[PDB]
Amino acid sequence: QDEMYMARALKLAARGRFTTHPNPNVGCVIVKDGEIVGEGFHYRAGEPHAEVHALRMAGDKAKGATAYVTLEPCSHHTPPCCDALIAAGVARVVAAMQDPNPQVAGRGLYRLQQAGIDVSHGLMMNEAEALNKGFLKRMRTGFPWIQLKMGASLDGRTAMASGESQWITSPQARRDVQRLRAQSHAILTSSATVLADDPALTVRWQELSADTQALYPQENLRQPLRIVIDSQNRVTPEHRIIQQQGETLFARTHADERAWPDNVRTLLVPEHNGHLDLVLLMMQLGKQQVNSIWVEAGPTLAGALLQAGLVDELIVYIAPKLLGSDARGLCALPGLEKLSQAPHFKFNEIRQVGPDVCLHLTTA
Amino acid sequence: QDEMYMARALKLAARGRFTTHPNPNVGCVIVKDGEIVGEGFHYRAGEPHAEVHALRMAGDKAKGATAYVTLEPCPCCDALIAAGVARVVAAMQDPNPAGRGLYRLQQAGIDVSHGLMMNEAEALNKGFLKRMRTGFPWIQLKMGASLDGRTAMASGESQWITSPQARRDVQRLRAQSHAILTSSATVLADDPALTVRWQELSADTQALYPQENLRQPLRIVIDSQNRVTPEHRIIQQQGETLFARTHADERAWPDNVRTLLVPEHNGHLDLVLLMMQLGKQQVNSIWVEAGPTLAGALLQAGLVDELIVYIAPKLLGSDARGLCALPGLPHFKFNEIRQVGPDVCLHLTTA
Ligand SMILES: Nc1nc2c(ncn2[C@@H]2O[C@H](COP(=O)(O)OP(=O)(O)O)[C@@H](O)[C@H]2O)c(=O)[nH]1
Ligand SMILES: [Cl-]
Ligand SMILES: [Cl-]
Ligand SMILES: [Zn+2]
Ligand SMILES: [Zn+2]
Repeated sequence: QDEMYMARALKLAARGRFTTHPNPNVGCVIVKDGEIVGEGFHYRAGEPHAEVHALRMAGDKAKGATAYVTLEPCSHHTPPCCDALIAAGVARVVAAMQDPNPQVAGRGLYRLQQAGIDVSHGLMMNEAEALNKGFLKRMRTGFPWIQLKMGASLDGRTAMASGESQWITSPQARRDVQRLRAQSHAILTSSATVLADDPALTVRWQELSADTQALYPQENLRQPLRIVIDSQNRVTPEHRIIQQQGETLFARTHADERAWPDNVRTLLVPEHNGHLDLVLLMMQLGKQQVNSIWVEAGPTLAGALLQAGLVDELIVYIAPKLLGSDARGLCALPGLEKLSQAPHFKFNEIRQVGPDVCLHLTTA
Repeated sequence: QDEMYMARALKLAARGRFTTHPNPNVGCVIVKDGEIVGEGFHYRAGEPHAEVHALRMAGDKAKGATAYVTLEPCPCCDALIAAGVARVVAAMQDPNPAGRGLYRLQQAGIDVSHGLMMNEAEALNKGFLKRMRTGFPWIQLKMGASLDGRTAMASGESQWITSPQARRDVQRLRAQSHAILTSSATVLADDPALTVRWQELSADTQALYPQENLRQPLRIVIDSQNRVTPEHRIIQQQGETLFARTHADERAWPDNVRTLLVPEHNGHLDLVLLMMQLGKQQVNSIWVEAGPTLAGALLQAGLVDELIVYIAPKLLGSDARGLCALPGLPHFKFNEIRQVGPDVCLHLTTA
């Protein structure tokens, strides 16, 4: 019945997923007497909301029209979306889900019911929830959504005994990582990897599939915040990661006394044993409005995040190669000497990416 | 049009994939005036062929009918002519030295054709076609590991990384393999039985396999230094056991135990020659359950045709035992990936 318009609405909402952070993905569909007369989605932060975009396009035809929104309309003064709907005289509003704030939820929808509008909530809620896993987790929990990525060979190895980790996964796999990088609020790495590989960890618009490039105009490329974990300030100001377009954040235990570019700032995290308290680092990040973190780490940091229980999702790319028994493993799990204490997961989705396969796992 | 019948005979042909060895899988459908009056598939080696099974079904109605066979008829060719049939359709030619069977019909007034769903027919006897073409069996390497390619821990536990669902899947893949190969190293560590357990076959597969009809795959143990003893489980089981020895053991073994003498090469057993001799013994397909040392050795020899990988959603750590030991340093391609319980199974062919 209504499912076509909402589905269209969430498809519209996904158009903003590369540039919407720290705001979520929202799409608006306005139908009057069975004909769409308004469409919009949120694109950047501080820019016009989705419902406003669609009301501005619908104009006079919004009177007595139904509005499909992927979330509860903004209910607080930019002037709030919930009142703009009233100003335009929409007679019916369908929202896929409510606000994630524990108290603010339902406020907007009530205000329309108080002003005589038809309101309902929950239609395609699960699809709406999946569009904003990071934001919703940060709005409910203090913590962001964490994506641990791993790219290995069939036998679980990430680099040969020579250290040649240079491109064991497929070029299609690298394009797939670029897409998932591009919609990530932030990218996280350890100093162990920075010293070993001296990486860029920047979203390279060139190596993006053209389907995405048709939705991501290059001039609006948002470079995700780069977070480097350096509890002992081993990274130097001459490493590639810091002299890159976009901003770099260093999780340090004490301030480094050298001079750094303006696009580099330092976050001080308290210490646990000999290093940062990783959970606390995730906490402060949540307090700074970071929705989702894409983790590009070697075996050490991957083992840490798992052993701390900070991983919400495992993304594993497997290449159809056998890389030998003496090649570097996937993650370092100290004290794991019996397999009953091994970490346990659940396969959500398995998909083909060129000659590779990509495995999506959840903790439980 | 006639593809609908070839597909029927292919489905029939698969019905004996469990008991057919060393013979291939073949199905036959005879249609006359739009009705399949004859059906059959080969079931057991030494039992009647499929074309005969189908001709016995069609009887007098076989006259002036059309035969769809998944492989060129063998002889099965004469009973075809003796039954008065025109227009034989064959999925593929025989990989034996070949088209003689088609000639016996081409020049005897019968119409012929070749190639209909040829790829699907070739997929149903991967071992038999390879052996008839190269003299070598089709080699399936099974691997079951955690998410980080780990089998067992540094202690050597390995105790149920894979699901019970994945074990039952293995038994299904074991039960259609001609033979099952392992190394002495695995025999000494686990004292395994390496038997197809009808009790461990999922009810989907048990529908096909009747319990009283169970054909145990030939068991092959590579024991190049004769370290397995006749007290081990594997020799005290139903069916034959073949030992790939380098020099003949002098002990007394059960009647079902026999040895195969393989030339050495640079002090170790020559795996390539072993396969070559095993083809002479008519072994179509080999299911390989092996630890890191044997598995890498087959791969490095280039003898692995197919990888079967079960992955469990666990991590064992980077110091736990790996999958294949590759001294000196293999490329594949994913054919089928599928879910088996909480694990996934990946099917890879040499690429
Ligand atoms: N300073 C720093 N910290 C790291 C690096 N790699 C990982 N980490 C973090 O610091 C710890 C590294 O592991 P380790 O010092 O042996 O402690 P463990 O993880 O508790 O065994 C983990 O908690 C990681 O989260 C690195 O290169 N530099
Ligand atoms: Cl990079
Ligand atoms: Cl067993
Ligand atoms: Zn709003
Ligand atoms: Zn025959």
